[PDB]
Amino acid sequence: TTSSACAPETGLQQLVATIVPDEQRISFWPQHFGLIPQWVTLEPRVFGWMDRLCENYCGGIWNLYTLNNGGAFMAPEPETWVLFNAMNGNRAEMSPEAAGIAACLMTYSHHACRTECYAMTVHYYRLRDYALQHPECSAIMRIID
Amino acid sequence: TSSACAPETGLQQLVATIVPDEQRISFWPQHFGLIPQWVTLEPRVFGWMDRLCCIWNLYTLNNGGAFMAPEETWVLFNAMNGNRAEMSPEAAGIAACLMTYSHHACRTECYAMTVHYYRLRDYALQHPECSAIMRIID
Ligand SMILES: [Cl-]
Repeated sequence: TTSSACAPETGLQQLVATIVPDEQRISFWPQHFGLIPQWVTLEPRVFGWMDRLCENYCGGIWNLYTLNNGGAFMAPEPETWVLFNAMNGNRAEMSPEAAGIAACLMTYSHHACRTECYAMTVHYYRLRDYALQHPECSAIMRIID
Repeated sequence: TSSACAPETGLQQLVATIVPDEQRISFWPQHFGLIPQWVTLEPRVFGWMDRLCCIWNLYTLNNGGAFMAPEETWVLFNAMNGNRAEMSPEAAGIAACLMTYSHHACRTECYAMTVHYYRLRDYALQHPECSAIMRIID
């Protein structure tokens, strides 16, 4: 509910993303990220990373999602996009959903290092685990490497 | 010494390094000192080993993690999930630390403790005894 520091489970766990209802959309960022400095800027920062990564036209309609390990992210719904990261020189082709996961990972890791806020670090580890279980894990890990 | 900055993306190769005798005394405050009730972590690890069971060595990890493990195969039992598993004293220590860290994160709502859980957990994932470790903490 609040992306608490307490783990729902330890050990091995099947991770699942669930769309945030339209009713609860507006409360998403403070509810899950409100302990982190500059949380109101995270959504703009994700779109910023997506613009850096996108080779030509990406676009889409973006939704908000929660994870059953306490994580949370934004992406288009689960057509392919080509991304390119200049920091590592890699190109990768992937679904709009996977691209969104990739943009959020980059956002969370960068912002954790800037703020030294462990709550941001935990969001990174939680989404990273979802990426590690994802059918397009190889492409996601390639682009963020 | 412990940073909220996590640079690893894919599955990085992790190494555990024993803490030199000289640096033993400063281990707990250096790695856990910004966490409420950090002085309780050592006795709580000893307690989880008592519960699960069997000198301790202190270790640091190259992802910023840290743990301790005692120095044969032991049989552990966790009443929380009803699982039993055979493993080395090192593996048992890793298991005891993972339970201590996860529980203290819930107790304190301190995210640095959650990060310690993840960092040690990733070492367990690449450990030869991953299956036994993950089973006992399921
Ligand atoms: Cl499996």
